[PDB]
Amino acid sequence: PVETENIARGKQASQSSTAHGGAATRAVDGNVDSDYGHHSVTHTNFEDNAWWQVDLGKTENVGKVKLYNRGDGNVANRLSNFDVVLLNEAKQEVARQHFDSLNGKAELEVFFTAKDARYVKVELKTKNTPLSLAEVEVFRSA
Ligand SMILES: CC(=O)N[C@@H]1[C@@H](O[C@@H]2O[C@H](CO)[C@H](O)[C@H](O)[C@H]2O[C@@H]2O[C@@H](C)[C@@H](O)[C@@H](O)[C@@H]2O)[C@H](O[C@@H]2O[C@@H](C)[C@@H](O)[C@@H](O)[C@@H]2O)[C@@H](CO)O[C@H]1O
Ligand SMILES: [Ca+2]
Ligand SMILES: [Mg+2]
Ligand SMILES: [Mg+2]
Ligand SMILES: [Mg+2]
Repeated sequence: PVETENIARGKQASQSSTAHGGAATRAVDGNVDSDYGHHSVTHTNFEDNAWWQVDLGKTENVGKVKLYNRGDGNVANRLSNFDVVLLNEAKQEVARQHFDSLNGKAELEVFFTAKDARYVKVELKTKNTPLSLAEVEVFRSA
Protein backbone atom coordinates (compact mmCIF):
# COMPACT_ATOMS: atom_id res chain seq x y z
CA PRO A 1 0.00 0.00 0.00
CA VAL A 2 1.57 3.30 -1.27
CA GLU A 3 0.74 6.95 -1.71
CA THR A 4 0.07 8.37 -5.10
CA GLU A 5 2.45 11.44 -5.03
CA ASN A 6 5.70 10.83 -7.01
CA ILE A 7 8.21 12.42 -4.55
CA ALA A 8 11.14 12.02 -6.98
CA ARG A 9 9.76 14.62 -9.43
CA GLY A 10 11.95 17.64 -9.73
CA LYS A 11 14.54 16.46 -7.17
CA GLN A 12 18.28 16.62 -7.52
CA ALA A 13 19.69 13.75 -9.62
CA SER A 14 23.10 12.66 -10.67
CA GLN A 15 24.79 9.74 -12.44
CA SER A 16 28.21 8.19 -13.03
CA SER A 17 28.87 10.05 -16.30
CA THR A 18 26.87 11.76 -19.03
CA ALA A 19 26.86 10.98 -22.76
CA HIS A 20 24.77 12.07 -25.75
CA GLY A 21 23.34 15.00 -23.74
CA GLY A 22 21.36 12.55 -21.51
CA ALA A 23 21.25 14.61 -18.33
CA ALA A 24 20.50 12.73 -15.07
CA THR A 25 17.55 15.13 -14.42
CA ARG A 26 15.69 13.67 -17.39
CA ALA A 27 14.65 10.71 -15.21
CA VAL A 28 12.88 13.04 -12.77
CA ASP A 29 11.31 15.57 -15.18
CA GLY A 30 7.84 14.26 -15.02
CA ASN A 31 7.79 12.75 -18.47
CA VAL A 32 7.97 9.02 -19.03
CA ASP A 33 8.31 9.24 -22.81
CA SER A 34 10.77 6.50 -23.62
CA ASP A 35 12.07 7.66 -27.00
CA TYR A 36 15.63 9.06 -26.55
CA GLY A 37 14.91 11.54 -29.39
CA HIS A 38 12.19 13.23 -27.36
CA HIS A 39 14.90 14.29 -24.77
CA SER A 40 13.40 12.79 -21.62
CA VAL A 41 15.74 9.76 -21.24
CA THR A 42 19.10 9.77 -19.42
CA HIS A 43 22.41 8.32 -20.76
CA THR A 44 25.73 7.67 -19.15
CA ASN A 45 28.95 6.76 -20.98
CA PHE A 46 29.54 3.11 -21.94
CA GLU A 47 31.37 2.19 -18.71
CA ASP A 48 31.55 -0.45 -16.02
CA ASN A 49 29.01 -0.33 -13.28
CA ALA A 50 27.14 2.78 -14.51
CA TRP A 51 24.78 4.30 -11.96
CA TRP A 52 22.07 6.93 -11.49
CA GLN A 53 20.75 8.44 -8.24
CA VAL A 54 18.08 10.80 -7.00
CA ASP A 55 18.31 12.70 -3.69
CA LEU A 56 14.85 12.95 -2.13
CA GLY A 57 16.14 15.84 -0.05
CA LYS A 58 15.12 14.31 3.30
CA THR A 59 14.58 10.76 4.65
CA GLU A 60 11.26 9.40 3.52
CA ASN A 61 9.54 6.12 4.10
CA VAL A 62 9.80 4.52 0.64
CA GLY A 63 7.37 1.91 -0.42
CA LYS A 64 7.65 1.77 -4.26
CA VAL A 65 10.18 2.74 -6.92
CA LYS A 66 9.02 2.55 -10.57
CA LEU A 67 11.55 2.42 -13.35
CA TYR A 68 10.60 3.31 -16.94
CA ASN A 69 12.98 1.95 -19.50
CA ARG A 70 14.29 3.44 -22.75
CA GLY A 71 12.06 2.31 -25.64
CA ASP A 72 13.62 3.28 -28.97
CA GLY A 73 16.68 2.00 -30.85
CA ASN A 74 16.47 -1.75 -29.90
CA VAL A 75 18.73 -1.13 -26.87
CA ALA A 76 16.16 -1.73 -24.06
CA ASN A 77 18.26 -4.68 -23.00
CA ARG A 78 20.93 -2.46 -21.54
CA LEU A 79 18.69 -2.19 -18.44
CA SER A 80 19.47 -5.71 -17.28
CA ASN A 81 21.53 -7.20 -14.43
CA PHE A 82 21.16 -4.25 -12.08
CA ASP A 83 20.37 -3.34 -8.51
CA VAL A 84 17.84 -0.81 -7.10
CA VAL A 85 19.32 0.49 -3.88
CA LEU A 86 18.01 2.72 -1.09
CA LEU A 87 20.52 4.71 0.99
CA ASN A 88 20.12 6.65 4.22
CA GLU A 89 21.21 10.28 4.74
CA ALA A 90 24.78 9.04 5.42
CA LYS A 91 24.76 7.25 2.04
CA GLN A 92 24.77 3.76 3.58
CA GLU A 93 22.65 1.00 2.01
CA VAL A 94 19.38 0.36 3.81
CA ALA A 95 17.83 -1.89 1.08
CA ARG A 96 18.89 -3.55 -2.23
CA GLN A 97 17.00 -5.68 -4.83
CA HIS A 98 18.59 -7.24 -7.82
CA PHE A 99 16.91 -7.75 -11.20
CA ASP A 100 18.00 -9.77 -14.17
CA SER A 101 15.80 -7.99 -16.71
CA LEU A 102 12.52 -6.24 -17.22
CA ASN A 103 11.58 -9.00 -19.81
CA GLY A 104 10.64 -6.64 -22.54
CA LYS A 105 8.19 -4.81 -20.25
CA ALA A 106 8.43 -0.98 -20.53
CA GLU A 107 8.41 -0.55 -16.76
CA LEU A 108 9.43 -2.26 -13.49
CA GLU A 109 7.70 -1.75 -10.14
CA VAL A 110 9.98 -2.36 -7.17
CA PHE A 111 8.34 -2.61 -3.78
CA PHE A 112 10.17 -1.89 -0.47
CA THR A 113 9.13 -2.82 3.03
CA ALA A 114 8.58 0.64 4.48
CA LYS A 115 12.18 1.65 4.27
CA ASP A 116 13.51 5.06 5.55
CA ALA A 117 15.86 6.36 2.91
CA ARG A 118 17.01 9.64 1.41
CA TYR A 119 18.61 8.38 -1.90
CA VAL A 120 17.29 5.94 -4.58
CA LYS A 121 20.07 4.53 -6.81
CA VAL A 122 19.96 2.29 -9.93
CA GLU A 123 23.33 0.48 -10.42
CA LEU A 124 24.23 -1.62 -13.48
CA LYS A 125 26.44 -4.60 -12.69
CA THR A 126 27.61 -5.09 -16.30
CA LYS A 127 30.74 -4.05 -18.04
CA ASN A 128 30.89 -1.54 -20.79
CA THR A 129 27.19 -0.65 -20.80
CA PRO A 130 25.46 2.75 -20.51
CA LEU A 131 22.59 3.33 -18.11
CA SER A 132 19.56 5.07 -19.68
CA LEU A 133 16.25 5.60 -17.77
CA ALA A 134 13.19 7.36 -19.14
CA GLU A 135 11.92 8.12 -15.64
CA VAL A 136 12.23 6.95 -12.04
CA GLU A 137 9.20 7.59 -9.78
CA VAL A 138 9.24 7.02 -6.01
CA PHE A 139 6.25 6.71 -3.68
CA ARG A 140 5.92 6.76 0.09
CA SER A 141 4.45 3.84 2.08
CA ALA A 142 0.84 4.58 2.85
C1 LIG B 1 25.63 5.13 -32.66
C2 LIG B 1 25.42 6.49 -32.03
O1 LIG B 1 25.52 6.69 -30.81
N1 LIG B 1 24.96 7.58 -32.82
C3 LIG B 1 24.42 8.79 -32.22
C4 LIG B 1 22.92 9.02 -32.36
O2 LIG B 1 22.01 7.95 -32.09
C5 LIG B 1 21.66 7.04 -33.06
O3 LIG B 1 20.90 7.72 -34.07
C6 LIG B 1 20.25 6.90 -35.10
C7 LIG B 1 19.63 7.65 -36.25
O4 LIG B 1 20.62 8.40 -36.84
C8 LIG B 1 19.43 5.82 -34.43
O5 LIG B 1 18.31 6.41 -33.89
C9 LIG B 1 20.19 4.99 -33.46
O6 LIG B 1 19.28 4.16 -32.83
C10 LIG B 1 20.88 5.85 -32.44
O7 LIG B 1 21.79 5.16 -31.64
C11 LIG B 1 21.26 4.75 -30.38
O8 LIG B 1 21.00 5.86 -29.51
C12 LIG B 1 22.26 6.57 -29.11
C13 LIG B 1 21.79 7.85 -28.45
C14 LIG B 1 23.12 5.55 -28.38
O9 LIG B 1 22.56 4.99 -27.19
C15 LIG B 1 23.53 4.36 -29.24
O10 LIG B 1 24.40 3.50 -28.66
C16 LIG B 1 22.28 3.73 -29.83
O11 LIG B 1 22.39 2.63 -30.73
C17 LIG B 1 22.35 10.39 -32.01
O12 LIG B 1 21.15 10.60 -32.68
C18 LIG B 1 20.09 11.17 -32.02
O13 LIG B 1 19.46 10.33 -31.01
C19 LIG B 1 18.74 9.22 -31.60
C20 LIG B 1 18.21 8.19 -30.71
C21 LIG B 1 17.68 9.77 -32.55
O14 LIG B 1 16.55 10.27 -31.96
C22 LIG B 1 18.18 10.70 -33.62
O15 LIG B 1 17.32 11.00 -34.67
C23 LIG B 1 19.02 11.79 -32.97
O16 LIG B 1 19.32 12.95 -33.65
C24 LIG B 1 23.30 11.56 -32.29
C25 LIG B 1 22.77 12.93 -32.00
O17 LIG B 1 22.46 13.01 -30.63
O18 LIG B 1 24.56 11.22 -31.78
C26 LIG B 1 25.23 10.10 -32.34
O19 LIG B 1 26.55 9.99 -31.96
CA1 LIG C 1 11.81 11.55 -18.24
MG1 LIG D 1 9.39 11.36 -32.50
MG1 LIG E 1 13.88 17.87 -30.31
MG1 LIG F 1 22.21 16.06 -2.65
